[PDB]
Amino acid sequence: PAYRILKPWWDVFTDYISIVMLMIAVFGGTLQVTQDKMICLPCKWVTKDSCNDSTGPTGIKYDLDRHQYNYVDAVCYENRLHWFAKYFPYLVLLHTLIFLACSNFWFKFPRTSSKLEHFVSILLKCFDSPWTTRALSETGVLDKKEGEQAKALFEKVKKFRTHVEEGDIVYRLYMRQTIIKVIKFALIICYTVYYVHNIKFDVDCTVDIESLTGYRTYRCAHPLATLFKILASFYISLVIFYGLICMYTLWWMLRRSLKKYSFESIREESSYSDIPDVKNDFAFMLHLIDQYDPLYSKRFAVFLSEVSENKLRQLNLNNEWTLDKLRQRLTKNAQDKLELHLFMLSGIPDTVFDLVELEVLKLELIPDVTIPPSIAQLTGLKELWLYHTAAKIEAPALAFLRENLRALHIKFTDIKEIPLWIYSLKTLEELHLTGNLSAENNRYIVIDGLRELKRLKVLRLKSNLSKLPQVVTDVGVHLQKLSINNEGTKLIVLNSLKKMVNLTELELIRCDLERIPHSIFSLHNLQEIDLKDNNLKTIEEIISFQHLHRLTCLKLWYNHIAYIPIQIGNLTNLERLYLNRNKIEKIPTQLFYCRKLRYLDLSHNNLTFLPADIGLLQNLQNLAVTANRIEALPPELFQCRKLRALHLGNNVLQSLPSRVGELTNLTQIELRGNRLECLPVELGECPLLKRSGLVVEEDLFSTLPPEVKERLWRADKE
Amino acid sequence: PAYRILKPWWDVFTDYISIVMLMIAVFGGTLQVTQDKMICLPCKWVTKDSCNDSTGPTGIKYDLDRHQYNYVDAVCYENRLHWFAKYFPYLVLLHTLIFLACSNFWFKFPRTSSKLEHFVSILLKCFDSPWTTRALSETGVLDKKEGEQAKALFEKVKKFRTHVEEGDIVYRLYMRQTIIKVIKFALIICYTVYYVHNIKFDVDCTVDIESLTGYRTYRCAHPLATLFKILASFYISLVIFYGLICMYTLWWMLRRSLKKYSFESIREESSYSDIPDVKNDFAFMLHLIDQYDPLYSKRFAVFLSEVSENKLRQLNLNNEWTLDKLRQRLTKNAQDKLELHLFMLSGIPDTVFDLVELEVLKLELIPDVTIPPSIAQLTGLKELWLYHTAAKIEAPALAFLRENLRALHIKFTDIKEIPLWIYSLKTLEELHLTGNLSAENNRYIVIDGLRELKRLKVLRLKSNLSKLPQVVTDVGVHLQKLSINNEGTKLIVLNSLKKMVNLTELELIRCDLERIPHSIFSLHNLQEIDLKDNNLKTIEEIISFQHLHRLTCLKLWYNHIAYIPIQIGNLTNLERLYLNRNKIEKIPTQLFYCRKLRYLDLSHNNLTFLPADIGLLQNLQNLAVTANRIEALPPELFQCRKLRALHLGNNVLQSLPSRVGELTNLTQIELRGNRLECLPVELGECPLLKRSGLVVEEDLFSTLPPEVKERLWRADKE
Repeated sequence: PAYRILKPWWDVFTDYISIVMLMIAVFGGTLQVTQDKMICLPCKWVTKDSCNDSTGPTGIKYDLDRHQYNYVDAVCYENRLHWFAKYFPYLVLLHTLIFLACSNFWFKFPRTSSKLEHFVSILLKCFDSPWTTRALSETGVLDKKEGEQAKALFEKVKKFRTHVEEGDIVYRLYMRQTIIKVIKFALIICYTVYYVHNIKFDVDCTVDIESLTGYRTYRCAHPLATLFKILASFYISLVIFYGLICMYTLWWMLRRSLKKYSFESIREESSYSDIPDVKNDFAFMLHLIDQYDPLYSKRFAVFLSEVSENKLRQLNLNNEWTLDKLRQRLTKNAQDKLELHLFMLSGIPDTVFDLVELEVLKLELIPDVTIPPSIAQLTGLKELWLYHTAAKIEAPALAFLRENLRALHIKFTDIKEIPLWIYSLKTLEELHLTGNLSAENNRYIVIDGLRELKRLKVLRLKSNLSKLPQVVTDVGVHLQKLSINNEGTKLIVLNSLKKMVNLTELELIRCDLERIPHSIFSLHNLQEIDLKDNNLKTIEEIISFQHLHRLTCLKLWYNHIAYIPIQIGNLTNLERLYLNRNKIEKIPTQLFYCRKLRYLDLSHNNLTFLPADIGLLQNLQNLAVTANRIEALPPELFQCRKLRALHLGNNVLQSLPSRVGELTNLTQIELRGNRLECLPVELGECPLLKRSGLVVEEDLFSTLPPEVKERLWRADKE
Repeated sequence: PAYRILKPWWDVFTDYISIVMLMIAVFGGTLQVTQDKMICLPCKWVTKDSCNDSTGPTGIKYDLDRHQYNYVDAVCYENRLHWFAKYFPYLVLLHTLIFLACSNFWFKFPRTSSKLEHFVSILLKCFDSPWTTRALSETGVLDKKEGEQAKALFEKVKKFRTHVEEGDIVYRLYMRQTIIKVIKFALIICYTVYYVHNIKFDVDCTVDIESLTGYRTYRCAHPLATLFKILASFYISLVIFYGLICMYTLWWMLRRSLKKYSFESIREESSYSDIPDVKNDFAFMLHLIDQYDPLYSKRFAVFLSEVSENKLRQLNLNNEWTLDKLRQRLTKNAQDKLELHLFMLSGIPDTVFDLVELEVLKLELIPDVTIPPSIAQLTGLKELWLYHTAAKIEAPALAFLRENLRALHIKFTDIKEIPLWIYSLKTLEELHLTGNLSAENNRYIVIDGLRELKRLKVLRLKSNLSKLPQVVTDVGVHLQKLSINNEGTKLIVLNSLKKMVNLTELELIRCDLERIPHSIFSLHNLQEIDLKDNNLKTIEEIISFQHLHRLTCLKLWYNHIAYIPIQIGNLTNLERLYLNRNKIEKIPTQLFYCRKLRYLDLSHNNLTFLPADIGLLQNLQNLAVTANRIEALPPELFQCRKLRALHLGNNVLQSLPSRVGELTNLTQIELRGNRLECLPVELGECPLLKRSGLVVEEDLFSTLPPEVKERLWRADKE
């Protein structure tokens, strides 16, 4: 059936003893009801209310009719026969019924019956699940339905365990009913042994009946006395055994503290040490199961272990993300390297470590992930991005990283979630800290270990830092690229950059400087300068940039500057100048003294006209003047032949010179938003020009001869 | 079974008490039928109808044979034995049957039996459904069959709830049967305790039998009197326990108002506060289940919460609106970018945010729309359309929109139903308000937050403005394209356009101007101006538009202007001129002085003829003369070769000049509605001519020679 596992050997022994006692009770009751007469005979001679018992023999004449004998039998039976001899079977029946009631009370009381049914259903479901079979076998691939069933079983087992530990009702009812059984056995044995000698075959009744029969005392015989006596002896022996069993049950329930379950055997033998001991009302059920069969408890033990749940989740992720299905999700970043980005995953699948070709791994919002040593299988992995991810490392994996790690990007909201092994990677070249290093008024101790990286070359601090850290200044002695994104927070250098003399990039995006630092003049090794959104008003510091012999990538876009300084003519080695999103009205001629410009870009600025000496800069390749008040392009703009990109959008350009055919290198040109009424007929005289190379509105697209349109459409096939 | 959950502990206790009372009844009945004799003996000496009880002892001779004894036994048993002694087992059987019948009445009465069966079936189905398991686990991917089953179960649970709250029948029957049990217990205890003293071993019967026996009174013995007495005491104890249990049931049902279920503990702990209290005949069943097991009620409670229904809708939407369905459902908008339109959907599927190529999102009539942080997964999204939707957005998604959102479209009728985080979108470029911002005696306070967004370029207020809000005046100094549509509502400026200095588009559609405002003159930087449906009468203010040297797209259609002023010739920059749907009798020649017109259109006008100066517009591309009484077309007009479109509908034309054949750039021309009858042959010679461009009547199309029609059709494929 179903509840056979919930009854220990003593319970079934008591059940069978109760059945035998019920048979005794019904046999005695049938005996009494069918015939329990008391055959009484008056005796002539009386010796203190007792019969004296003092040619051929002859019978004794009593002159009593049959009905008088029946009456004296009835009176002597009701009055002078001991109540035990008359009511033994009924007392046995009542005691057996009470024993059965107190044995089955917890099975029938709904408050505990529901809990028992829930526990047995859960135990049966957890006993036969193949996940338990696999876990016991281990002491590769499982079906999705099986994994989902195991996950649901884990969840409901945990919820049931949480719900049950506060009950403490099944154990209380079991203990109370066992106490009732023990005390009932004590009383039954005492009174039955005391009164069993009170039943006998021959009895004497002096019932005081003279006016109806004529004799006072009667010698009476009870035919069932011997049978009732042997039945009482049998019932006494049965109750003795029942009481011994109940005493054993009490001793078992009072010498173990059954509210606490050990659960140590499996966790010390199978090494499943992460199984906490259960509280009251659940240790009792497990003890009962142990008394029935320890294997059920052993198989149910796996569902309470965190290791089992964790490896179940890992197997679920392995099934969900196969190798072929995961190579599909591989993507390429801007740097053209294989990138695997995990988003909102429950963890790191172990199948991702089979991709030897993996090069970039990005982890974003995965909770409490431990990088398994299987990462040692990978070879080409160089970038690891942990955005809001706390990753814990193992010993072989940490050494593998310290040997073969190149890049690391981490974003964090609190310091406590940053890796504690980040400093152990002494070969990391580039680091990207986009968290919030401003702890509780600390001197950036959380990054004080940045000096450990002796091969650190790129820094990407974006943490709203109020000032450049001492540790950063120390580590910048061998730093190639320094990038600070202060998000508009005011930053003060205060003579802190001259320590670094090997920096090549000094990106200062949103540092809110408002002034070009005076220490940047000491970094003659700087080549790329970016000052986006620093609220810079005066940029006359170009008067000191000529000492920097490698200044070639001066970028000053997204700023508020009025007039370009003449000191630009001081510099000569400028290759990429960017001054977009500014308010500049006049373009100086001396700016063109830098004949090495390649990617000059002046777009979204309050410009008015293009100087006619731009042809003097024949090395120009790109020039984007989108969103500017440029009335017309001067012809000298087309003197250059090396120009490639030319973006003139949202500009008031009424006319376009026909000499566009002079430039063969003009690849992409953008003229959307301009006030053009007709297009040059030499626009098609460019061998290298595709559909994406021309960006104009359709309405004016047909004003040119259709032949060049057909040529362009023919060249746009592939 | 199945109804064990519907029987509290008192019900099963009363069932077992009834079983034991039935055992007492059958035992007493078998005793009485098998032997209920009364052994009577006549007594010689009588003292007031009662036996007096006044060498060797000898028996007493009554001279009665056995049959006389049997007769007196029968007579005394029938007449002078108390009816209780004879009929105790039968009364016990009757009471037990009545108790069982009143306990099982509701289970056997079909009217409540069907309701109970349906309720227990629904409760069992909702107990083990994995949807409840997930809901309780949360306090990913769900199978389609499981979701469909959950939706069907939700619907049938709601239907059953609607069906049951009107019943109020099961509770009435339960209360009535408990009252019956209590009153029956009261009567039973009263009469049974009163009459239990009437059963006794020794009785005296004065039965008046003299002619048959010769003795008057008899002393009789009732052998079963003591057994019936102890049985009656046992039955009285059982009835006492039964009555106490019924009293407890009455107290439980009369101090809780079981018609109303609190349902608040789960809804206050699990945050499922949206669970309305159930009414009568359904709260009672929940109370019964709680008395059996609260877990069944807790698991069934999820189907009664609106939150569970909403999240099941969301899950079914995600399972239904698959990634491929949304990918295929993407369209191309008029702006030539990927767009997705959601109409009356219950929510936004999470697979929508998996289309990284999506660029425009349209939402209409989506109630309680929540933007998840997973919208940050989208990257190409640039425009948001919130038509009558109150959008709730979290912090990370709000930052994502603050960084990567270009345009916004919202439709509303009330102030409150617009998002309150609109001003948190810093990078917004376009705004589309199509509501009613005219609140109760306010200076448009709600839109006063527009000063926060300094990056806005396009504003599309449509709220039937009466006075231009001061916020719009202050914010228009950096605005590019302002479109206002009041749907005929009066608009007043009072020097409100002078604040702007850089605006270019001033669409004032249906603003009920009725006169050209005098504040528009200061906006010399305007390039596009439209005054459609503004009830204008005279436009002689062109002399004040000479300050506008960038005005090239003046639009004045859907108005009623008597005549065109001669001041049009003073301007020369007109490129797109519109005076459609007006009543102008003649076009002055000075208007043709502007040679750079390209999209001049005068349709639905009361024109008589066109001056030959129209032939000097060699730069005109599209000209629409539909619904004009132009009897003849000047030959000078056809001399131009830059015409692109000539739309002629509902005009007085009797023939077409043969000089149209010299046109080679004529892309399209329409002659619908005209009473033409002949098509000149030279029309068939044009490098760019297809069937779509030239649409005329089918009958008139057959008048030209066919040898060119076949050639054109052969080139009509591609």
